[PDB]
Amino acid sequence: ASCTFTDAAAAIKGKASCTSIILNGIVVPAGTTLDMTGLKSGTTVTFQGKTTFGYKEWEGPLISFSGTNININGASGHSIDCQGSRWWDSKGSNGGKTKPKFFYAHSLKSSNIKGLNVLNTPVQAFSINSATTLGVYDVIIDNSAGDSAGGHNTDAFDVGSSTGVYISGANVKNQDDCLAINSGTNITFTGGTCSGGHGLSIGSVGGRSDNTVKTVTISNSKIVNSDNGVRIKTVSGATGSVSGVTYSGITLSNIAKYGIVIEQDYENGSPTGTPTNGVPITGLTLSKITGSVASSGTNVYILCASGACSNWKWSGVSVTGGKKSTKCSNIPSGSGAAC
Ligand SMILES: *[C@@H]1O[C@H](CO)[C@@H](O[C@@H]2O[C@H](CO)[C@@H](O[C@@H]3O[C@H](CO[C@H]4O[C@H](CO[C@H]5O[C@H](CO)[C@@H](O)[C@H](O)[C@@H]5O)[C@@H](O)[C@H](O)[C@@H]4O)[C@@H](O)[C@H](O[C@H]4O[C@H](CO)[C@@H](O)[C@H](O)[C@@H]4O)[C@@H]3O)[C@H](O)[C@H]2NC(C)=O)[C@H](O)[C@H]1NC(C)=O
Repeated sequence: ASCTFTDAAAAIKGKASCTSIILNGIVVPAGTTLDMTGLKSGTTVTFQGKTTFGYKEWEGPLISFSGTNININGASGHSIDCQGSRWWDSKGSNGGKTKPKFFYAHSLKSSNIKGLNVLNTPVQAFSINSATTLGVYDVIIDNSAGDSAGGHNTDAFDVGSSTGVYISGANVKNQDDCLAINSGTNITFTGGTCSGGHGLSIGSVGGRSDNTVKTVTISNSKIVNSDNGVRIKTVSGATGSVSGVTYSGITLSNIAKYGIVIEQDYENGSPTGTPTNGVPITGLTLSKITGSVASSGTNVYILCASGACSNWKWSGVSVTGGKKSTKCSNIPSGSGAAC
């Protein structure tokens, strides 16, 4: 590589002069970002050894990348260990200590992240925002320690205001969404394994600067020991759009709350029981969605406002083991969808 750094400030000072960078065993000073924004176009950046971070109660990000034609890779043996248990307090980003976001994959164009091995994020892991064609391959996010040490709001991939995001072969163990797409166009999640969290989610959609989800493929993935399997949420009273979404080849195991949940009634982060019509869900395909829900959970819950869900196609959906909801509303007729 042009440049190998074991020091965070040296790396930040020198980055734009390096065509290839190795970040080797960096201890990132407490309360600071490993700031890899503004890279020279075409730069490759490789993590080696164990990256760690000083402790401070602050908002992060711990790491930040931006640029065009950037490749962000992990070397054999590397890890990025945030030692999140230092912050974890069962309250996540909703109270207790101020806890830093981990990785800002922001303003990355025609770029790729491959093979990053991430452990113990304080709260959310990857924030993907203002990205234009970004591959995210074979990323491992292991927040399993958080199950018994107070992990909360440890989402793996949060996506907004982005296009052409392609997440492939992710392996996630956490306590919140495996995926949350709040907005974006041409977003893929495929070949993934999601354990311990809240499933593969669209939304909540609405009430943000960007409320459009269009052309999404979430496929060939396993969801295990999670609250939800397939999830789409839209915000009560909001305007937006969820269209051209396909979930296919999704296996579910021991889902606690909902195998499939689609509801248009989110207000301040909680369902109201009353759906609203300003964020229509159209062109929704579910194909080959199979598996088990806990007896105390619910197989399928569809809570559409009148006229607000249409052009759905569901086939090979076999979700069993939980209760059958008596509360579903306005399911697209003839779609094959059923609670
Ligand atoms: C919706 O989102 C998706 C996901 O982001 C968008 O799909 C992505 O689009 C981008 C372009 O914007 C693609 O990047 C390009 O990929 C081209 C093809 O790459 C692959 O093929 C290469 C060649 O394959 C063969 O050769 C190799 C040996 O060379 C063999 O080993 C192999 O078996 C094949 O026989 C592979 O080498 C490579 O690893 C990929 O598998 C590239 O050719 C292209 O590179 C061009 O530009 C580069 C400058 O950045 C330059 O270096 C190159 O020379 C070349 O000019 C570029 O990387 C993504 O691959 C693609 N991702 C996926 C998953 O599809 C999609 O476009 C978007 N939809 C819309 C409507 O926008």
